[PDB]
Amino acid sequence: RPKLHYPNGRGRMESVRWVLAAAGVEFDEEFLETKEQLYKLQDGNHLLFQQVPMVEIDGMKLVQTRSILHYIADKHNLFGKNLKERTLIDMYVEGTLDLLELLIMHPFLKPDDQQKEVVNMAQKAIIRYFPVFEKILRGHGQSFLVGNQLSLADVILLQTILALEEKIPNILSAFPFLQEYTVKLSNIPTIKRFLEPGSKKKPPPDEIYVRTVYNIF
Amino acid sequence: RPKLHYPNGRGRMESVRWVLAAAGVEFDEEFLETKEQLYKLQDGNHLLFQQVPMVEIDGMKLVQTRSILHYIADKHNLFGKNLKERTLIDMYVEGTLDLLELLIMHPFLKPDDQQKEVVNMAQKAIIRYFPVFEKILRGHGQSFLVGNQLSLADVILLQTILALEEKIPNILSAFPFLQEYTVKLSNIPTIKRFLEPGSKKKPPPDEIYVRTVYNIF
Repeated sequence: RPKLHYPNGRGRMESVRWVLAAAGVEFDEEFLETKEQLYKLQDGNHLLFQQVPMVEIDGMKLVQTRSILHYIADKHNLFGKNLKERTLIDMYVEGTLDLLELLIMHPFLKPDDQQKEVVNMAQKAIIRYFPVFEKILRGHGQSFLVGNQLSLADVILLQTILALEEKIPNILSAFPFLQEYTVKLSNIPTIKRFLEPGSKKKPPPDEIYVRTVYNIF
Repeated sequence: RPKLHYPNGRGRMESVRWVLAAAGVEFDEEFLETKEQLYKLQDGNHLLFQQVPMVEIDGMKLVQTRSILHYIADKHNLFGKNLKERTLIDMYVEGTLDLLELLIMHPFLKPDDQQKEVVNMAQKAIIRYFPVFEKILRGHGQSFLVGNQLSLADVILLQTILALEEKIPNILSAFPFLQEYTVKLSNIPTIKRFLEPGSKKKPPPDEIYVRTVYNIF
C-alpha cells in the first residue's frame, strides 16, 4: 500500500493521488506539518534529494513527480502500448504539467497578482492547450487521447481541466469535444469515486495550507 | 538528420545537443533570431504547444525537453535495460535538471542577484546533489551511474557539472569519485569530440543571446 509523503494539501502530490486513484490503487498518507517532521524524513535518508513528493511504493522511495507518475503508469498500463504511443502521452503530459503549474503556483502569489494570473491561465489554456486536445479528439473520435485507452495523459488533462474550471468555470465552453471527454472520463468508476466524497482527493489550498507550507520550508 | 529549432545559444536545447552528441548522432540547427521567425514556426503548426525546443526527428516534431530526451535515450540505449534501471535514471535525471535550472535561469537575473545565485548553486550542488552521486559511484565502483553503461543520467550529470565548474571551478573538490567519473566520461570519444572544437556545443550565453532571447519573446 503506497505511502505518500507530503503536507496535507494538493500541491504537486495531487497528480499522484489522481493517478493512483484512477488506477484504482488504494494508498496512504503521512502528512508533513513541520520543518522538523521534514527533518527527520531527510535525516532518515528517505528523500533521495531532500525533498517531497516522496512516495513509498514497491519497496522504493520514489521522488520526482514526473518520475513517480511514470512509474505508476508503467505499473498500470497508463503508459500506452508502444513507443509512438508512449511518446505522445509523454509530450501531452509534459505540456499539461506546464499549464497545471500555474495552478500550482497560484496560491503563493501576491493576491494582487493572483488575479492577473487567472486571466493568464485562461488564455494559455484557451490558446495553447485546449485546442490541441480538442483537435486530437475531434480527429479520431475516441474517448481517449491516445490508443483508445486511458493513459496518463488523460488523467493529468482531466485533473487540470477541472482545476481550471474551479477558477474559470466556463473555460471549456468553446470545447465541446473536451467537454464530452471530460464527462465520460469523470464517469470512470475509479475516478467517479475519487470525485465523490471521502476520497483522498485534496481541495483547493487555503490560507492554512499555505502557511503550513511556508512553515515546513 | 535531426533538426533543432532554437535560438543560437545554450538555453534548454543544450541537453539535447549533449545527448545527441554522446549518442554520436549528427544533427542540424535552425536558429531563431526573431519574433517573426518564431511566428512562422508557430504559424506553420510546427510547435505542438507553440514553443521551442522543437526537434524534428524521425519524422516527428518533438517538443518538451524531457520528452525529447526520453525519446532519444530510448532510441539509443541511454535509458537502461529495465524498469528498475529506467526508474533510477529517470529520477537522477529529473533531480539534475532541477539543479541545471539554476544555470539556465542565471543569465536572466538582475546582475546583483546573479551573484547570490552562484553561491546558491554551489550550496545545492554540494549539499543536495553531488553527494548522492558520489555515494552511488562510490558504492559500486562502476564508471556509470546506472547498469555499467552510459545512460541519460550520466550525460545530464556531466553536462551540469561542467557547467557548474564554469562558474565554480572547484565545486568538485570534495568529490574525488565525481572527479574521476567526470574525467572518464569526458574521455568517451563522442563526448571527447563534443568537448573539442567545432562541435555544436554552445557557449555560455552572452549579452547578445539574452537580448535576442528577449527579442524573440
